[PDB]
Amino acid sequence: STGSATTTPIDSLDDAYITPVQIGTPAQTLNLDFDTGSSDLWVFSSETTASEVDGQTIYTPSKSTTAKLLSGATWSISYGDGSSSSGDVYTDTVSVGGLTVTGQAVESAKKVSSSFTEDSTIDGLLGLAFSTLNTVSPTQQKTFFDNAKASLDSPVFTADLGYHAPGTYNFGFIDTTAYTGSITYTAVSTKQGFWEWTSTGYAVGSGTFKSTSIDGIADTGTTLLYLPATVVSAYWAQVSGAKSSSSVGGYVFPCSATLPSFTFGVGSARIVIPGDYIDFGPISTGSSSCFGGIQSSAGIGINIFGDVALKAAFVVFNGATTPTLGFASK
Ligand SMILES: NNC(=O)Cc1ccc(F)cc1
Repeated sequence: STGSATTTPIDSLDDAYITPVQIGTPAQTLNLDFDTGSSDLWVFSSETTASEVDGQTIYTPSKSTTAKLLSGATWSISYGDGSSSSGDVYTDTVSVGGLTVTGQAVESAKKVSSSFTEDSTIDGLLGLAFSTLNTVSPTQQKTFFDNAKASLDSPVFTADLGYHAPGTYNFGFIDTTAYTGSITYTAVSTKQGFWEWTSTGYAVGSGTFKSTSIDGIADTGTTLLYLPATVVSAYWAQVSGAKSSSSVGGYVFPCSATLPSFTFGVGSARIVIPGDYIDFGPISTGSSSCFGGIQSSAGIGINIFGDVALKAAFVVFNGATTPTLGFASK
């Protein structure tokens, strides 16, 4: 089997991407944030504290003939940005782009933090990291990909995110028309539960590539590219007027600037992030200072290849017995 679904930016900055997901019988379609940096599929629901729902589409398990309460099970998660949610657990039929999993754990939110309430476009998350990070207690549950894997034509999914445009998540096959050149594959460590890999270095603009190992995670659920302070300082030093602002919370630059590209290494291959991808617009409405899309990972504890990096590539998440990541230009 295979599946293919379009993913769509939630706003004009590509802050996140939403993908329609069918849950239950008859189908209830919710728009979920596919997150390769977590492993819970959770949704706004009929059980979510009413005051914490503001415009989201909710899952109503009592209207699904295939919903089943997982007795006594609970879940609770917090994310890198400090947001969080928690609740109880159902299993139900879940389809993504024509690909169906029966008995998928669908984690129903009782509580969500303010950032989720305030984002009316995101109805939940669908985690695609390794199932070892799943937060269901007392018994951890499998991700949609893990459940689907044995049925897939190939044990893979791909992320093809757009720049200010829709893109695609495919399950079970690699669309050889969706990228240019070849896909370069690179080793993955699953020891921390993430799609963790080592980039072979970077370049700023037209500068010479610096060979240096950069461990990080491929994370579709993170907006920006977070890299060591050394790397990030070298990038912004090439932008006139750029500076790190503690009050804003990162590097800012004059909105009138022409940003250089940023290249990261995948083995002997190179992915070039155009300068425009690194502009995240005015720091506040009407400001002539703009927020940068490459920021320091110092304090996070890990480097994160978020959407700014991933949208420059066609990315293969290979869930074979020994997982790997593939990157191609497009
Ligand atoms: N969905 N991604 C996140 O919540 C960001 C993140 C991941 C791992 C980590 F160790 C720190 C932050």
